[PDB]
Amino acid sequence: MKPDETPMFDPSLLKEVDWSQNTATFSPAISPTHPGEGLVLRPLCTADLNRGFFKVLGQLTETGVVSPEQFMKSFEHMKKSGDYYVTVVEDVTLGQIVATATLIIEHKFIHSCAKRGRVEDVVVSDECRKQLGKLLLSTLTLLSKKLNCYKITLECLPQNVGFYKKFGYTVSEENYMCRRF
Amino acid sequence: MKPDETPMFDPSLLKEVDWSQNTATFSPAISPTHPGEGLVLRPLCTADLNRGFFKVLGQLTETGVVSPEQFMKSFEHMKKSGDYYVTVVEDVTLGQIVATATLIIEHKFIHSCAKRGRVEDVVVSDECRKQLGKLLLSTLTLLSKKLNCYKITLECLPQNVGFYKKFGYTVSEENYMCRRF
Repeated sequence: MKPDETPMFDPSLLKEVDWSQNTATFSPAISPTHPGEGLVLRPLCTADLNRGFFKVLGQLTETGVVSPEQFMKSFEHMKKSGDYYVTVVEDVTLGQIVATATLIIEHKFIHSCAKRGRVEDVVVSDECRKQLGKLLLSTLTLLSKKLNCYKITLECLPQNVGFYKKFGYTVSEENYMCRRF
Repeated sequence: MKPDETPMFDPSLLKEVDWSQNTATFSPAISPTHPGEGLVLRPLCTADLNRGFFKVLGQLTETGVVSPEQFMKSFEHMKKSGDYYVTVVEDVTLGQIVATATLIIEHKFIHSCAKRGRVEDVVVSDECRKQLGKLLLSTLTLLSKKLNCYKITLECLPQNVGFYKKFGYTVSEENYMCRRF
């Protein structure tokens, strides 16, 4: 039970995607396979722990004091389900995570027992203002349409609506309601 | 692999909840244990298939042609995860489902590896205009705060915002964006 290089899902699944079906604009043109010079687009592994993964998460929102056992426990149950796709971009020649986004598969009974996707926890490093945000969002979206998700949704503040539209997301009429404890 | 009376989760988990911590108004006063005359509040079992479960789902939104094997497959993987809580109200003296709502647990790395809840697929039968909607929403919400979810969210159209507020949900500033395929 110690951090290693085991991924959460089959890496080939990211290189397997129909990148011809990309909606976004890329200049210079990049891909899942070749995401940028120095860069690796892959699944999250437990070793990423050391490599700034929380440094990057900590930009988007609170990450408290995270123990190693709690992170591997969380990861293990995420790997176990097959429903989580935490997807990271590492700057290889630094040993540092520079971007993350999560795909989540919800299983449903409606629309003839369809699956649906949720995009969570999207953050690009302060450092890399390298086209990662586009790359992650277009990759994950396309993965969802291949894991036979009928739809995929996400929540985001107004300022970011425009960003998400380049992937063919649109504003729904439905409000988002929350309650903490 | 045939429909039976096995629940998706431990039924005691619904009767276990801190019903004193209820936010909603009930006249006459009902509970998870005693949900109404004739009624049972419990987990979804695969036998529910026969018992109008889709009749009720079909009110909220499309359910296409659903095979038995696809429903048990979906159910099985939902049971397997521990993260799904499809929760049903059956009118016992009819063999009929009259209400459903789903709790879903998302595992995260943020807020020190917290869990969060999602309320999905809320429908009360055309027949029972018996306090079920309140009962389900207050039960599930309370379950979430006990499965150590730091928060719980849902999406809903404007007309239903007021309904959700009696459970201590509130409008977030975040838009809801969708894309189908």
